[PDB]
Amino acid sequence: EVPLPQLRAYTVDASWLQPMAPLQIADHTWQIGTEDLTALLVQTPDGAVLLDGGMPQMASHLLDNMKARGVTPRDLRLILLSHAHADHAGPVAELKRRTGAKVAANAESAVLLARGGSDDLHFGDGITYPPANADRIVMDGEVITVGGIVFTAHFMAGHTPGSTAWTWTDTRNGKPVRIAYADSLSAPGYQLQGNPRYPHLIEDYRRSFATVRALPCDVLLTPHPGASNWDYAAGARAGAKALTCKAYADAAEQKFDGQLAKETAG
Ligand SMILES: O=C(O)c1c(-c2ccccc2)nn(-c2ccccc2)c1C(=O)O
Ligand SMILES: [Zn+2]
Ligand SMILES: [Zn+2]
Repeated sequence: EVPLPQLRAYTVDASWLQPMAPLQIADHTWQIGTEDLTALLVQTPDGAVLLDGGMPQMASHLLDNMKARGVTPRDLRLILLSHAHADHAGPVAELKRRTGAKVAANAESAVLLARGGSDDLHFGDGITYPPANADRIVMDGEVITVGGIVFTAHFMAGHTPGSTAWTWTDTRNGKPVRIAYADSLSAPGYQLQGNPRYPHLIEDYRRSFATVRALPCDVLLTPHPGASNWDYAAGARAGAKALTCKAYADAAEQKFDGQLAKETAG
């Protein structure tokens, strides 16, 4: 006689959980997460912004890296998200408790964050994390400005209903750098065709490929750095092989078409 299985925690490659020192992207923008999960700090004369936090166990490391940059808990004003999965939104509830930060997100991301990633359209209750509340709801194309850095929301539904690309302009050498933080365009283990929980999944991904291709995009970063060919452990050469937004969208679409064909075959 056989009991119900124990709960299984989601495990990840060690590199996803490997702390790294701050890596500078542009004049006010730094990578502060791990070797394989993006967490972007944008530092301004009127406070700081964090774009994603990575996994639940990353909160204290993020705070250490902020302190190393001169950003205190009180100085962190805003958290934005690519999407509200456990591997990017994991420590948001904890960061809100330990800092001044408020969360801005679209309605879809807010609803999923408030459930802590439970009842996911594809993963069910498999990838839960501590729930958090959004403080501000944003619409597509809406701008948020901190210390004169202007963040623009570009909805790119598919990976999650609330998937968002965030764009802003920083500087390097007195010249503008148009940075695009584009969300994931994967469909890990998804049923794509005839999905009752997401009937227009395929059209949404198609529109999202087009949205990504057209972003203002001098430098592309992604929540999993490998997707845009970043190597954060490579120091001075981390971003050398980085894809354009055009090439990232094309590769994602080619992968997606292959997955659709494998699904029809299966
Ligand atoms: O965001 C996702 O849906 C996701 C995850 C994931 C891992 C742990 C918890 C939640 C999601 N892992 N992966 C992943 C990424 C790169 C290589 C292999 C797998 C993804 C993804 O978007 O593909
Ligand atoms: Zn995800
Ligand atoms: Zn992910």
